Amino acid sequence: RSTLIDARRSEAMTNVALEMERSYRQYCVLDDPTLAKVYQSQRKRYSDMLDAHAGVDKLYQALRQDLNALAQLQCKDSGPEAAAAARLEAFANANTEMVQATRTVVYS
Repeated sequence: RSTLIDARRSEAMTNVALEMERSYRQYCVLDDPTLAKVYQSQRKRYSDMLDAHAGVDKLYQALRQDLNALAQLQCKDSGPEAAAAARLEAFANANTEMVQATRTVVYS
């Protein structure tokens, strides 16, 4: 079932995930509504790829929850809120796990 198109998608998801965290920390510094729109656009782009990544589970469910928990931008003293920052970190590690898991199933 899984082809390298699913591998390219895991690539692109982690790329958008880091772009999400970049926009999040940029927004908390500058407090600009346009950056918020970009962040939700990137979050929406990640959501769409996760849907296309359905199948290919535990790791899938956790990625969807982190995506939902990151829906609102909470800032505190020019940085993300502590709970928001912990979610961003967890979301990035689940994405790393997703790349590993995806790459084993596309070739074994």
